[PDB]
Amino acid sequence: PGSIPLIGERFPEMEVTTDHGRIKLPDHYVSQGKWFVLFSHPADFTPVCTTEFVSFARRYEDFQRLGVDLIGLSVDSVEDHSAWKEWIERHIGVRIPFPIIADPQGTVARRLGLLHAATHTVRGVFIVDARGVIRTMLYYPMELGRLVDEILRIVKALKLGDSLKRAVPADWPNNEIIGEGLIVPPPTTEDQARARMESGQYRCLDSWFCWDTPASRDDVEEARRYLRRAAEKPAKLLYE
Amino acid sequence: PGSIPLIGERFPEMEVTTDHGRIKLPDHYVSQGKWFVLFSHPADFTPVCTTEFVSFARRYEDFQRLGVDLIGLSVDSVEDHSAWKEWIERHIGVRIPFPIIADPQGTVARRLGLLHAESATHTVRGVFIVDARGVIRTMLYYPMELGRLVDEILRIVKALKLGDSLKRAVPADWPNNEIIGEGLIVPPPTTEDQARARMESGQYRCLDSWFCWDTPASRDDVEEARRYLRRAAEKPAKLLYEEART
Repeated sequence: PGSIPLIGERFPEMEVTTDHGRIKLPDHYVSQGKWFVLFSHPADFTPVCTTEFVSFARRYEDFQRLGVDLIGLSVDSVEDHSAWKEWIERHIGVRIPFPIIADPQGTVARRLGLLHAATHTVRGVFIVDARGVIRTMLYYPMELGRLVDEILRIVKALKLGDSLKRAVPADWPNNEIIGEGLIVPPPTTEDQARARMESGQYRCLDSWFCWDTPASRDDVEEARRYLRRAAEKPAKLLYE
Repeated sequence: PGSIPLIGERFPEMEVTTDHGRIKLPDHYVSQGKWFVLFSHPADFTPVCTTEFVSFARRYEDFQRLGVDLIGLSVDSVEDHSAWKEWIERHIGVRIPFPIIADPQGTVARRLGLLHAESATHTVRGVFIVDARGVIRTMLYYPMELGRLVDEILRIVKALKLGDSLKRAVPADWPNNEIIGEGLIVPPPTTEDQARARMESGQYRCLDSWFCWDTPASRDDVEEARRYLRRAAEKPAKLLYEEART
């Protein structure tokens, strides 16, 4: 078994080497008011991780638009990183624009509790907000490439719940009960739950299930763009 | 921080009370050569969790077809569980077939490292994916306020099943990957002659010694996977809010 940071806790304060330079976390991003997704890997020159980088690369401006920086992590040198970035541009055509924390020894992997033993593990994703608090954590195994578009869905939807003070429901914007409807936090008191029904200002299925549709059309369609893209069988392969 | 199990550990041997009775973990599901997915929940009669149950239900056949059982967990009584299921049958119109582990106080949940509190049970939102040798293969910790994408869980188990069955790894976004589309990856070589021999066979399409692949997944396999994602993607025709004054 093993220890890790927890959702809702503030990202582990740390100073790190990336192949764009030394920076601090979560500070580098908090200062700028940007969110970041942090995503980890066992070693460079791994094919699954290669496809993941290429997939993150393609959706780079997508993340920028949201107010969301990317940062990878593997337990090799910065030199290993650079050579691998070169290999991908040269052999695949795609330039990787995001930084990559370099963590030989696995000190950062260990610090963050991706390492506990074998490196071997370590396909973790952290989504940190701009108060620098952890919001979501995915652990996909090494043998299973991530679905990068769902990552986009999760940040978009978190941002949107934060801004409007709404919870968000299974599969949103295509939820089968309420569609692109967001959910109103349940009422902690009984005089709140009561006056929430007789108000008639939300659409309720009971005191504790009320929702509206305050998300604009462009937040909704962006979110669906993300999924359709995931669903789409791709036009041209990049191998040929 | 908190302690949790690890990908590639055995699921903790334990016995849980559910609304379907006592069931034993992971043995019960290992006993039938069955994968299982376990998803946790802070309390009964909560909105997001309700929409995840419904979602999960509506996909039960997809799961049953894959060889994958479902089991939920929330910190409330078997009374509430069952009462919450009646509510969803009476108000949404959907019968939740699967069991829900009863765990008020929340010991079963602490035992899994799904809460690290205190009293405040806001945190209890994980999904374990456990295979048929009873071993954890994947774990997702969404937050309370953000419902999951169930078609993505379907994708994972599909991908994992195929990987093991074909001895392949699975690319980013599979079956709709940018570089290799539906292709699956050949486990990178360990030694020097392994790298040379493989190029001197052309049995795989290959960018460099450590990036070879083939397309071994049968159309069937690939089409159902794609169907998971389309379903995800499509704006729904009928909403169950409306098809429910009936």
